[PDB]
Amino acid sequence: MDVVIAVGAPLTGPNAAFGAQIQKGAEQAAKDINAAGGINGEQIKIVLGDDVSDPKQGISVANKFVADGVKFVVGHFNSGVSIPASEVYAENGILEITPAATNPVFTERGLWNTFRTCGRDDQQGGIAGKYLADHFKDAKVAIIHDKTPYGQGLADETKKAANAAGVTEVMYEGVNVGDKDFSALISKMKEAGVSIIYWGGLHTEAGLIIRQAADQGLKAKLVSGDGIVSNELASIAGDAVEGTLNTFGPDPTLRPENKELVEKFKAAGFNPEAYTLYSYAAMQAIAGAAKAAGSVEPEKVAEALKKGSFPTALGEISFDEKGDPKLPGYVMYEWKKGPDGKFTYIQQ
Ligand code: PRO
Repeated sequence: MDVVIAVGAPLTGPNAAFGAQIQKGAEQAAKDINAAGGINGEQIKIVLGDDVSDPKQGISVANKFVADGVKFVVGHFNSGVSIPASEVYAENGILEITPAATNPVFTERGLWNTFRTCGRDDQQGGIAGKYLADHFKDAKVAIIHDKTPYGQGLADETKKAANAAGVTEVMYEGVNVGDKDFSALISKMKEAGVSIIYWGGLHTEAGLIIRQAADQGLKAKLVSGDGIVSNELASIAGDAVEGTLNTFGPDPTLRPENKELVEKFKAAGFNPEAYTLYSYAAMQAIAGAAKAAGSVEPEKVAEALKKGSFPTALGEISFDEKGDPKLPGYVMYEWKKGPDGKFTYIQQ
């Protein structure tokens, strides 16, 4: 009997590019695992659900997944979607491994079923806060967030670390996802002499802020996190994106063992950036743990994940008792023109 595995992701809406990363990564992993004989002899069947980065629609997706006999979910992208969806999964025998949801709460509720292949924002905020102090000790910093669990959570963790290392921000403000006119906020930052904008949120608003700041004459560098890692940031921001900084794990597309896999994606017409290989790795973790458990029962795979080590596109993976992965930590990237002439994030 096929093992039914769902991709729950923002396949449409503002984060569609991230949805594609997650979908393409999981689909390719399923194809590769199937060609190798499947999971414990059984083929993987992929089902898709589009959450539109909307917690309400994410809950409808989770219901559809339960009805369809889903056993494992790779997803979701947004913490605000993943946290509520994970309770549906937890109460209905489904293991959820997110490749991108970073808010600490996701693995801090004592749920048997929650795992990640990505980091978490107390870690990320610690790294970013220290960076702010190490490199911009005397800067006037504005901390701005998007009022979501991810965005404000990250901004708050960073504020805490930055404050402890001696940086006191001159502004702390929230904006709404979907707001597009940042003239007033930018003017306020200019008045306050801001030279660094720390952004807790995703690429859409970051891109709008970067573009508008340059147009309005605010000389400030934007520093953000693992929510801005998409070419779409550059498409919105334009050349003003240059010099933007952000935290993210080591770029898995640069790992030598992934050379052939990255070439395969491109031969299929997809640039497998950012979370693509985190999603691929989530699939591999499920397959590895089922192999170790001698079972595809989600509760048994969960136990196996917490015990063993498994080969993935991110490197050898293992998990703590909360379901967080033991992998390389966050590093700082800068936006510059890559070898292909496009602006992208390059590790400093
Ligand atoms: O948890 C979240 O919502 C964001 C999405 C990309 C990185 N973490």
